[PDB]
Amino acid sequence: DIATLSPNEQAAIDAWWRAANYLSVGQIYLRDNPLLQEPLRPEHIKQRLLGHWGSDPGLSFVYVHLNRLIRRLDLNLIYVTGPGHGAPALLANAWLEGTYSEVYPNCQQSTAGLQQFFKQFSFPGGIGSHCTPETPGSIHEGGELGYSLSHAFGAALDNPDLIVACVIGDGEAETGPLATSWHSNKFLNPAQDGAVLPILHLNGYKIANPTLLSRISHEELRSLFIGYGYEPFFVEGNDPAILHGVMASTLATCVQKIQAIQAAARSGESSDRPMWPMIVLRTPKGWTGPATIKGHVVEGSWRSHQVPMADVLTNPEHLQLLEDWLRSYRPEELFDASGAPVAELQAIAPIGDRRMSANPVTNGGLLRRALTLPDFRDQAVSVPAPGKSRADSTRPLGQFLREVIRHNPDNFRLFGPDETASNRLDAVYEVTSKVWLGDRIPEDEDGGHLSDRGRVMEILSEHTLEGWLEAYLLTGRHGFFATYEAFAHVIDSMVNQHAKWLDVSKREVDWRAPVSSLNILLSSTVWRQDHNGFSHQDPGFIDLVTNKSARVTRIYLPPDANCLLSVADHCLRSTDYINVIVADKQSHLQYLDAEAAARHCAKGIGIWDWASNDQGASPDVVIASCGDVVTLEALAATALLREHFPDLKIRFVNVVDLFRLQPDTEHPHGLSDRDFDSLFTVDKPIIFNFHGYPWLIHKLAYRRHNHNNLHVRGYKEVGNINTPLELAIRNQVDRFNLAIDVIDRVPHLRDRGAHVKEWLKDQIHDHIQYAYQEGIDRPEINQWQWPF
Amino acid sequence: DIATLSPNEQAAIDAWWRAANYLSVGQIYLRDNPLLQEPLRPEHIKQRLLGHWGSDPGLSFVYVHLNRLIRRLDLNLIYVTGPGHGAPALLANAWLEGTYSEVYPNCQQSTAGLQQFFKQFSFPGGIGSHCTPETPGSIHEGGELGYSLSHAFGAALDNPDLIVACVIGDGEAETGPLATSWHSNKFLNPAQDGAVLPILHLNGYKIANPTLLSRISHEELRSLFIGYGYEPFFVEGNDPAILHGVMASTLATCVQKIQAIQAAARSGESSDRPMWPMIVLRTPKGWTGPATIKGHVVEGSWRSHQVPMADVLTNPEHLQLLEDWLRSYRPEELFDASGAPVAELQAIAPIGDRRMSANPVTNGGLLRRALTLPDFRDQAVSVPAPGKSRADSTRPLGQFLREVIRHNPDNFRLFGPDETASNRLDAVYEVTSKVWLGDRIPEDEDGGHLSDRGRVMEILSEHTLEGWLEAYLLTGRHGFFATYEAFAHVIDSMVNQHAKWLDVSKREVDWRAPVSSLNILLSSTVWRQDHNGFSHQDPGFIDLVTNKSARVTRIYLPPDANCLLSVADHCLRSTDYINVIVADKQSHLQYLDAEAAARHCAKGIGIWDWASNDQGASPDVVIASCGDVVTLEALAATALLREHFPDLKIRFVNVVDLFRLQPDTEHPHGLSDRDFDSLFTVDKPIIFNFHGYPWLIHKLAYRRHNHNNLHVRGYKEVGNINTPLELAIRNQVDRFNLAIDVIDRVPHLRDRGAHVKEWLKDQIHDHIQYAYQEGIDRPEINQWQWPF
Ligand SMILES: Nc1ncnc2c1ncn2[C@@H]1O[C@H](COP(=O)(O)OP(=O)(O)NP(=O)(O)O)[C@@H](O)[C@H]1O
Ligand SMILES: Nc1ncnc2c1ncn2[C@@H]1O[C@H](COP(=O)(O)OP(=O)(O)NP(=O)(O)O)[C@@H](O)[C@H]1O
Ligand SMILES: Cc1ncc(C[n+]2csc(CCOP(=O)(O)OP(=O)(O)O)c2C)c(N)n1
Ligand SMILES: Cc1ncc(C[n+]2csc(CCOP(=O)(O)OP(=O)(O)O)c2C)c(N)n1
Ligand SMILES: [Mg+2]
Ligand SMILES: [Mg+2]
Repeated sequence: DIATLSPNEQAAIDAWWRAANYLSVGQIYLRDNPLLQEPLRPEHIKQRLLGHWGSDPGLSFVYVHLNRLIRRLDLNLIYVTGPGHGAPALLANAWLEGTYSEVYPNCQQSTAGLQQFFKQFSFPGGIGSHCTPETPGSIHEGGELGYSLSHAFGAALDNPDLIVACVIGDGEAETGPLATSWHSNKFLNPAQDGAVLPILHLNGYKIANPTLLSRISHEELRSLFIGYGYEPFFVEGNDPAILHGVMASTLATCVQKIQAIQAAARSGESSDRPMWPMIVLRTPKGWTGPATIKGHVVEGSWRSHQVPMADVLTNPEHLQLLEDWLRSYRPEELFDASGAPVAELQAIAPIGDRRMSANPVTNGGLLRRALTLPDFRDQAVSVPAPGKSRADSTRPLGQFLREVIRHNPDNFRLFGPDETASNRLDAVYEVTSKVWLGDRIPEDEDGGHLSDRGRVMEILSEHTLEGWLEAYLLTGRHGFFATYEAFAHVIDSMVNQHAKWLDVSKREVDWRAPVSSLNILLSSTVWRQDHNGFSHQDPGFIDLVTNKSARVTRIYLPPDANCLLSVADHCLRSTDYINVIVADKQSHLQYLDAEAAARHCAKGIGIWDWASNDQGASPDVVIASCGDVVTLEALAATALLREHFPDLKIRFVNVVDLFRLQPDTEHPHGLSDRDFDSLFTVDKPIIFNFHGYPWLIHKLAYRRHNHNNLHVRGYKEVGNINTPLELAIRNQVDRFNLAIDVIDRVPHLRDRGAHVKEWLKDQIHDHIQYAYQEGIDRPEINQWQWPF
Repeated sequence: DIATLSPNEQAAIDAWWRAANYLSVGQIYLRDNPLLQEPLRPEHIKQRLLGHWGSDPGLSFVYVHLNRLIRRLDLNLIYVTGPGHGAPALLANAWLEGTYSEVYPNCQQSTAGLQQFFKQFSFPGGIGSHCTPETPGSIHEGGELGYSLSHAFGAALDNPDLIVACVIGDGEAETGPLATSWHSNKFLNPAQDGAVLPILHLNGYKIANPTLLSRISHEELRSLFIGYGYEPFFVEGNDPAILHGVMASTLATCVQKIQAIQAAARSGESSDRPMWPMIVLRTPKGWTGPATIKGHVVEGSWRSHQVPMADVLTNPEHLQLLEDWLRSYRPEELFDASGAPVAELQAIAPIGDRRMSANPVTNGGLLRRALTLPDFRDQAVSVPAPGKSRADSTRPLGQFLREVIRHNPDNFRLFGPDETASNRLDAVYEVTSKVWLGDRIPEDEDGGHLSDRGRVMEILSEHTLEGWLEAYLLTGRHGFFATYEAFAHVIDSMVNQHAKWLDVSKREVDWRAPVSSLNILLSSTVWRQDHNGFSHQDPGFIDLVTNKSARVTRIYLPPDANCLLSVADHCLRSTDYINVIVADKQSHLQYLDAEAAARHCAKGIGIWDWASNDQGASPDVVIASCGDVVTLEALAATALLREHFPDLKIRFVNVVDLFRLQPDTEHPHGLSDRDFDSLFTVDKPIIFNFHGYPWLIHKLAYRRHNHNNLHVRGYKEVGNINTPLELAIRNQVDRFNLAIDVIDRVPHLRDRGAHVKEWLKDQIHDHIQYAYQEGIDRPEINQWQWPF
């Protein structure tokens, strides 16, 4: 009798829904007099209304019916809200369950608690209008639309007993990222992962337009979700007396199908991909709000999206409508004299960690277990002599990540947009494979690396991969994201959203435990351009990330393979950060052995003694590099200057942790003035070679005592199909251009360096001509090794 | 008999396809000996192979069959290529048609022309590996995937006789932007617009993984495209002798259905949304290439994506396979002794502007007609006294765009993500409406503003709107894009792609005519936060645009409504630029009348005489602003300083064209040192108030003679739910913080300004406290007017 809804049971469910709707309206409008004991006066009304109403009745309607199944079936549910502007609905249900009073004791169940609960919403010094980290039971705010469903599937990974109910706005379903994320059911393994129950809140409008999903035919809407791989169930209507029974029947059927799917998969019976149930809920927008305002239809219209009436403070006619709207929920029957919800409502609230707002999954940092990291020195390459041996930079990292996967079989995942093979991380395929629940063919057995239980997620949507990983981290797990630097601008908005979530959680919300870091590896750079990737690719993603402070993000540019291992090992232990690691995958010179790499990465920035020439003396010039390809040209420029100017003293500095250039006043992570002046002197020229836009170095280190001697050479522009040396010449980061820059900058080389400067320009001409004749660089350039 | 393919006609079509495939392989591999007259030696082979092979046979297969219908039905087709890495297929077919020889006379039809044609591809000093602007008949490079389909619909707008054939790679179909762009058929009016014939190139793989669209069941794939609103036709096979007739039949059926749809709609017989035909083409990847390499399957596998053999240069065995691969196309039967294609191939080539590569639509700048712009002074607000009257800033712009739409009924469109009403541009609804082909209800007659022939495009996907507009401009039309600044990070990648296209077209490609500018209006700013928009919204899009230099991008921050009209009028006449206009929509003070606004916008930056105090004297301080909200605080700070320091002389400077801060050496648009020193003195402090990150002003004007006196205040962090004055206080751009900044910077106020500085701090405390207890600012702040 789980499907059938008792008339006695329906009354309590309906009463809860009215109470949830009443509190939603109170949060938007009222700042005083929560229960209308006295007549509603304009001094009780908020000024500058900012909350949204249209989506709230639908969100609360789903919430109360999900609570019914939790009590009856002991389900482990969480609630992911697509329309984040419907935050007051989520807070209202959290308050009714008692979760909000536990987390925030100032908002008690009493009347005085309701004064604070209403006053705080969308108010200065209170809380926001979206599902911010302050919201209990929230892993995602719907401020930026299109990422809700990918977050739902990210939370369901490796959570076999968890069912994630994702409510999706119909306008949000028009966005790019959301349309693709429907296909995430081809990467969800029913045997080992949880289930996502997507609910399409098809209220027909978004802000001022009808939504295209609502205005297509019912047959097209059904065919669309069959094509996405779902089994759609439609709950449509406008009468709550009818929709309560329909919604209860539909949700019960969906949960039974979900549990039947998981039971079949976990017995080794139906290992093929199933058709997951989904619900299309078609209800009026502003369902229980005012019917008409100023003669225009408001309920079931786009006019109820923000507020049915925004001028209640000015004219008494709309103030009376607001009071009539509030009294239509009959609050006298819902709250007792003390202000607490009546015992009828208390009986149907779930208990403990079953409440969808006290669920520990939504505060995943509490469930987080540190990774069992193997010693990365086992994968370290052998560097007997710095700058003389060649090795693939990312191949040791793949072997290291292979051992992380082996030792963390359910805690760690690797995310990549069909570039794991391209990024030369194939070593992870020796222990695991790529998850694939779609159809398989015998041709995939050769080198496909596909299985239903792979630890590597592979889909071409950068939005979907980022959504999966962000929710995977926020639910207490660990991950690693590997992609090309060219396609990093695609996830600019998603990274900004996650950076805001981490920053608010760490500073403003005390009860949210720290989660694992978002580790992004940009495995192919803009200097060693390969077959894939557009021509004018730029390192603009580094600049965008740096806009956020060192408080929440870090940039690492390891110069070789052993430094990449140390950086990856350190970042797999950090918690509240967005770690961006830039490392090219081409065969490169190796500089530091395992022990030197660990020391160098711990310092973030240091002097390379083997490449330096100024031991026990003041250097004539400081040559600094940041980036593997950039570092090679700086070293080659150093070797050229040592051969032609034997008396020239050069100090070589390598920067790995880019944010250490900022002064320690701006952030504790940065170098102090004494430390900065010890590395880069107080008066000598600094020739800084940078992998990225040169202006960024200036932005970070303008408050230094020697900023007037900081010369930065970096990315400017990319012409089509430059050879690696030709591209460096165009941007003037080449060995020859750097040597020319040193000759210009060093005061005592401005006359004696003229003949060398002319010879360097001849070399630039010769190599450019050879690149046009052959399409490749000379063997001497490709096989260059550090002399001395 | 158009559907049936003659055996004689099939032979020529097959011969053309082999010739196209032969030239694709030659472009990837050969740099000499185009027709194998002598044995293939390793010196004929390119070094650093960069072209892609897997997608080429499918692209050429579609191309030759489209040419058949052009010759038979006289269709006006263009070819939009999703897999841009399959560029050598497009160039090969352009060469066979003779288009490439006309555009590039160095690559003639002869054997000598083939030496240059093969040598240039993916070569330094040649052409790129994607469909760059150098490619004839290309409006879109498939470097960044996901935008091909939205570009196809943008080209079809207002082009009733045009059919756009868009080939979509199955890997590309997994991306976010492409998944939602299928719904563009709900905005494409059959009576007035063209038709898009999407062809899904379902070769089963993308780079190293099977595509999810290929591995779902046929019933799911069919249901997916029915749900998208299409009528899918499946062309599946691997034998070309059989697939040639199937493809010819399917394309003929699709075109007849398209013309039947347009004929029914243009007679007023049925104005309902039709089911547009689409084609699913399932062919092996690397279709005619080597079957197996090193014992692994290559044809019909992901291993053929880049190159079946990447080692032909080293070992002779692979070199022999390459020659056997080339001879499998039988080039002795396809090219004449002189190297021209045989007369059999010449017969089936289209003639003139029907060739899909000589189609003038793809070089839309040739078809561009300048807009009939009305005089914007008719919409100008009345400003009898600067800084005293108030008006909505964007409403005059809406009335101006209303008249632009009226005078350009088929040449101009407005694009917005359901924010036209929010951005207060409702005036455009007085002449036109929003295009909507979905189901309509009588409730839409009140304020829906929906019709099948609206000039305003309204979908919630920012990716789709940007794709529509970019192709609309590249085909020679005009448009205006209005959105929120908060959601501008969504289109970062798309704007980067369009910036590359404009920059290469203007500089490197001589035959491409200039197209209209991409005019982006960010109608809601981060300083006036409203109901919509997430908590932590930042002006980072301005920074990303400025990475592209002044050659291709311009940033305008008009201070009031009349300046917005002048900026919008000027930008509707510019051609090869990305114009970003930042203008808040809230009710603001008005400063310049119609004539003064036109003069100020022409200069880009100037001294406001009415707000200045230093006439005939050296100013003590220069107060500069850039942005409407920022300008208000700068003026209020100026008024405060005038009241408390009657002897203080203040020069007020307003910046509208942001790039004029750059020196004229960097770009001719920038101010010279003489002009910059006349506005901002050579030795006085400059208090610069900026709408955006302060570091950007430093980046633009670091090399100025008075940069040591430039003190910039801008956006730092928006926090959550701050009142407008409170948000300015947090970022220290408020009137009180600016006045404090002036007191510190001016040398003779450092002692006499101490008591005023304490009073200013007391005001900051008072307004913050009032904002916490009321949620709104004081009426004195809200109703502030310029005194004097
Ligand atoms: N003080 C500064 N503030 C902001 N950006 C700067 C500054 N100095 C240089 N830049 C930017 O960084 C790049 C390189 O400048 P810089 O690091 O000074 O090298 P440089 O060789 O000294 N060139 P210049 O300073 O013009 O003689 C340029 O493209 C500038 O846009
Ligand atoms: N070369 C530069 N000089 C000054 N500021 C810079 C430079 N490059 C970037 N900036 C940025 O500009 C912002 C604004 O600083 P600024 O305009 O100098 O104001 P200010 O009052 O002078 N503060 P300060 O310069 O540190 O004493 C800083 O926070 C930096 O992030
Ligand atoms: C990409 C994007 N564009 C625009 C917005 C602005 N916005 C916020 S809420 C909203 C309405 C869409 O709501 P819908 O998904 O229809 O939800 P419902 O009202 O049915 O809950 C819009 C356009 C946004 N958040 N994200
Ligand atoms: C968003 C994005 N991610 C990654 C890439 C890298 N890339 C370039 S070509 C390509 C293959 C796409 O496969 P598909 O569209 O099926 O092409 P086809 O099989 O026809 O070659 C990929 C992933 C890209 N261009 N865009
Ligand atoms: Mg909606
Ligand atoms: Mg493919």
